[PDB]
Amino acid sequence: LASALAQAL
Repeated sequence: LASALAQAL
């Protein structure tokens, strides 16, 4: 999940 969100950056 962290990666799924972190893509924003």
